[PDB]
Amino acid sequence: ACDYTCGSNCYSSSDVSTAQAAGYKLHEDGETVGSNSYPHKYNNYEGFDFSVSSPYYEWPILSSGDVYSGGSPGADRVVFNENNQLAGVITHTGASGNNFVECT
Ligand SMILES: Nc1nc2c(ncn2[C@@H]2O[C@H](CO)[C@@H](OP(=O)(O)O)[C@H]2O)c(=O)[nH]1
Ligand SMILES: [Ca+2]
Repeated sequence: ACDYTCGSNCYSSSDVSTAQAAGYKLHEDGETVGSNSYPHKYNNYEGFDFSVSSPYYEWPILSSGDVYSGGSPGADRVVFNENNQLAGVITHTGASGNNFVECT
């Protein structure tokens, strides 16, 4: 069973932890990857009720199992905060335009 389901993409807690770790490291070092500069601030315009405090940062999680290193980020993201706490897993899949919905 999937711990997080984003559309047809299936993720386990291990997938999420691995992606989060890579993203948080880049954030700590003040570096970015990709044309859209990840990780970067996630403003939460959607208004999700996260259990952890802001600021939030978004980092792509890939269905391939690889850690994001550039190119297309796909539709899925892991959102973490300043204390490397997981806020949640979100996706563009099933959402209008460039909005997000939570992965179930
Ligand atoms: N939908 C949405 N996009 C946000 C939010 N905060 C920042 N963004 C950015 O606005 C764009 C929405 O797809 C993305 O930028 P990017 O295209 O540079 O990756 C996304 O990172 C937010 O809370 N909601
Ligand atoms: Ca996996």
